[PDB]
Amino acid sequence: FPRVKNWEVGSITYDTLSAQAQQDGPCTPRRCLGSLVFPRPEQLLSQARDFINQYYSSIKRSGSQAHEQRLQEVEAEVAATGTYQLRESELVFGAKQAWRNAPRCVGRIQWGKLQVFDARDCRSAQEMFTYICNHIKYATNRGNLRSAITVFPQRCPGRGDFRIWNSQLVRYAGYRQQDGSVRGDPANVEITELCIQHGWTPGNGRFDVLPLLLQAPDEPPELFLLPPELVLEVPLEHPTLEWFAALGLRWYALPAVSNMLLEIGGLEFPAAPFSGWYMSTEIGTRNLCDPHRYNILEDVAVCMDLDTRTTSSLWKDKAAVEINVAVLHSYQLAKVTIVDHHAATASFMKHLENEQKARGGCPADWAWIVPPISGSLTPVFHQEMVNYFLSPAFRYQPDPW
Amino acid sequence: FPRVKNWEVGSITYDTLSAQAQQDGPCTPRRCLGSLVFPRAPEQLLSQARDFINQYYSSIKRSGSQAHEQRLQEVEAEVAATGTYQLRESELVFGAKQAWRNAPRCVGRIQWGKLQVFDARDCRSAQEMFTYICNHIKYATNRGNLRSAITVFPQRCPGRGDFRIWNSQLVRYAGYRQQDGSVRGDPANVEITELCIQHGWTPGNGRFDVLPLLLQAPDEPPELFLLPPELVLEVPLEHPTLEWFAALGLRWYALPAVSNMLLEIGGLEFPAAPFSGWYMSTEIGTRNLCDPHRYNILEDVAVCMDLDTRTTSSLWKDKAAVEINVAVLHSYQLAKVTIVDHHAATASFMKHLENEQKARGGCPADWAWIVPPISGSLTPVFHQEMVNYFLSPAFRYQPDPW
Ligand code: HEM
Ligand code: HEM
Ligand SMILES: CN(C)CCc1cc(F)c(F)c(CCc2cc(C(F)F)cc(N)n2)c1
Ligand SMILES: CN(C)CCc1cc(F)c(F)c(CCc2cc(C(F)F)cc(N)n2)c1
Ligand SMILES: C[C@H](O)[C@H](O)[C@H]1CNc2nc(N)[nH]c(=O)c2N1
Ligand SMILES: C[C@H](O)[C@H](O)[C@H]1CNc2nc(N)[nH]c(=O)c2N1
Ligand SMILES: [Cl-]
Ligand SMILES: [Cl-]
Ligand SMILES: [Gd]
Ligand SMILES: [Gd]
Ligand SMILES: [Zn+2]
Repeated sequence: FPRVKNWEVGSITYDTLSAQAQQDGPCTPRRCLGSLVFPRPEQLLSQARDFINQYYSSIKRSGSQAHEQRLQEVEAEVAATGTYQLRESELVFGAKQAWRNAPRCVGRIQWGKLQVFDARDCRSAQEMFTYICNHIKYATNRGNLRSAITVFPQRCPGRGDFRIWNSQLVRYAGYRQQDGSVRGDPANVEITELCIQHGWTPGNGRFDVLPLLLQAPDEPPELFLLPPELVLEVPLEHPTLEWFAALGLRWYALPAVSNMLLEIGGLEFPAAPFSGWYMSTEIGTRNLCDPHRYNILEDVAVCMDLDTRTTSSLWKDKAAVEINVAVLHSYQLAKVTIVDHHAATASFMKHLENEQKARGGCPADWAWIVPPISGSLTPVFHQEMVNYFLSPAFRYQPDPW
Repeated sequence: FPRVKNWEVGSITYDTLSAQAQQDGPCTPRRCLGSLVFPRAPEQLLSQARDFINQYYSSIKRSGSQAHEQRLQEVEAEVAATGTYQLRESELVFGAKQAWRNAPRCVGRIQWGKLQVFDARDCRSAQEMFTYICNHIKYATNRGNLRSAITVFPQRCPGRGDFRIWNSQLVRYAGYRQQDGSVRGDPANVEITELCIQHGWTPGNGRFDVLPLLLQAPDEPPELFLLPPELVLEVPLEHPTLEWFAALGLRWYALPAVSNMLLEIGGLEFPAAPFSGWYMSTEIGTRNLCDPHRYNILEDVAVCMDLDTRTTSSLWKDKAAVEINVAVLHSYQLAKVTIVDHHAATASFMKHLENEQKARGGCPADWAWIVPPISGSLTPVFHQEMVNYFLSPAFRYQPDPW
């Protein structure tokens, strides 16, 4: 069992949970591939059986009547239909465990509080749209954000897939110009061109909220314009730098991942959007300052009158900290839930300790738990971590085109 | 072959060199252990040696030649006769450079070919060892214009114990367990400090007392040697616009000189081969001064800066850390001691990656050690996927000799 050391304190633990690793990952004794983002018939019963045993142990009901019982109906359901339906409580328990198991999520101290909307009787793109709209309004909650997930019908053979084509529920547009370069978000250029292709009237701005492309099975996608009063956004200002507001920067309140695939007990939900609240460095450091994203770092440094002529003035570092300061200040002033990377990582250290006593370990992806600014200033930096795959899980999935 | 993306540009390469990785690391398809700091007969000596000679003869564009097969047969005959073999001098220079080139956690490897190799394989005693080390320090420091170098002491061999430098670096500050429970000085060096005192060193009581050297000749107890103060170049730390910073009394030393790692060349082992370069400012500014278990100055700096330390969301920690790094850079530049910042360092490592892809079809890199400890995604290496694996020649960790 792997020895895991914390270098700030000197404490040691052993990850015994690592034994249960289902889907083998990308690494071999010959080379480590841990830094790679994407690492390149009736077996349905194996995963269903084990998931059901998970559920009943977690309610202290292993080896007792209702557990014995439930094992048989899944047997008979697959015997008859080739698949099975999840009990409500199980679907809820499975959604929370997928989150709990996500190795790259630093927010997992919250995994126990998740609102699960059952949209398994969904039947059309227009139905999806109102399901998604209930979620958003519920999650957003006038800025007192509440974690939530909506689970659309599980995939079945011979029939089309429910899919959301946008990577998130809120995405800004990305437009090319008379010179190739991009106005707006360069991460969403591809999806912006799909939305225009399917009938959307493109705006002229740098923060145009894209419309949703929702895919009912075996039909094409359909464009859905989001109600603007339902997309809560935060104009960005700085507490002491009065010109920052004039830069016109904005970001949205609800981070809502709408392209990942929920797998519970061998069942696959290709449309299962989940949402929580942002950590400030996601917006301030990655979204606004990545060179391939909004790339605002030099513009803010000019306004701060910084010496951009030498890298050793650390002008980049100074401008980045102030951009994060403005994000936190803005979200707080607008009363929108947000968490800074110091509070977030301290909470994750507490999650690690809980998980050690509860399950004997915790799958964690060091490169993604450590924040993208001030890494060694947070406690997770000095914490050794073990990465592996447990089920149920959120999985990446191909684009439906 | 593993495919490797640069997420900032869209670049894609394939690490074909990883397939030749001989020795194994800690990961499996079950679980990744990349974040662990310490992830760890004549026939097998023969095959390592054979592979190294092949490497050397490739480098001098003489692969397969007369001299190449001569040297292969020579080494096997010497392994048969003596159980070991001896490197020629040029083979030792080439192997020391490759060992730096192959070090996956080193961001300064653009410089790998510019390495001064001192051959001390004739060294006889701890006293001679000390003389060689002082000459190494003098040459590398070079009055603040630092030069990369390595001194190679005699190889491990059966029948005799190893040369060992007990100190983890040639320049270290003492750490004295205090009155209450605190450490005065560098807490990372409590153990080695205690070892020096128990070997007859008279301690000081400052925060920046330079430690003596404990030097081990074969089958000898370690022997204490003091470094002449004028050999150890140091830099008082000041801040360009925070004049109270000078009153903190902080200093750091010019020469980073790792002295406790094992150099492996073609199966041969050099347990004592100290090497030195120059610092990147975040090792001093972020790790050495701001780590909670090191000098831990962050809160004191932020309080002096009049930051609000009662709430995390004011980003006082980030603000104070940026200014500590400014101070380190400004102080080394003022003092005319070589130093590189994490933006320039990570950008020349990107060129290294590119040179290495052309030269060898990839480059072993340990992402979590390459990405700087502050302002990570502001540097280009953050957005570069990397493949970590073990190539030989190599610097390896080894157990402490006590
Ligand atoms: C409640 C507060 C939450 C915070 C502060 C938070 C924060 C983060 C951050 C910073 C990442 C880094 C991934 C990246 O940069 O791409 C991440 C990943 C992830 N989170 Fe959370 N998250 C929260 C809630 C949730 C919820 C409710 C779920 C699911 C029910 C979830 C599931 C995931 C998954 C699957 C990933 C990996 C996705 C990827 O890396 O592409 N998180 N989270
Ligand atoms: C010339 C300037 C150099 C710079 C700027 C530099 C930079 C760095 C940095 C920042 C690290 C990681 C530090 C840490 O442990 O936190 C590192 C590690 C390392 N460097 Fe370099 N280095 C330089 C020269 C050299 C030389 C000359 C050698 C050997 C010939 C070398 C071999 C290594 C090795 C083996 C490691 C890994 C040690 C470990 O595991 O911590 N470096 N370097
Ligand atoms: C890596 N970044 C820079 C690119 C954009 C990006 C790519 C992803 F794959 C991705 F999942 C995300 C959101 C992660 C996330 C998810 C959640 C949850 F509640 F929904 C909350 C939160 N705070 N963050 C963002
Ligand atoms: C948390 N850190 C401090 C770990 C301690 C530590 C362990 C090591 F093995 C190690 F080599 C170092 C220095 C790396 C280094 C080496 C060199 C070279 F010229 F010698 C130059 C440079 N700039 N840096 C530090
Ligand atoms: C636990 C974690 O892997 C450990 O603290 C590592 C992370 N990355 C690092 N990177 C460098 N350059 N030096 C270090 O000491 C570390 N420490
Ligand atoms: C190459 C590297 O692994 C990759 O760019 C990762 C590193 N860690 C990350 N961590 C988060 N949270 N988001 C990211 O996009 C990345 N990028
Ligand atoms: Cl985002
Ligand atoms: Cl150091
Ligand atoms: Gd001005
Ligand atoms: Gd001043
Ligand atoms: Zn790995």
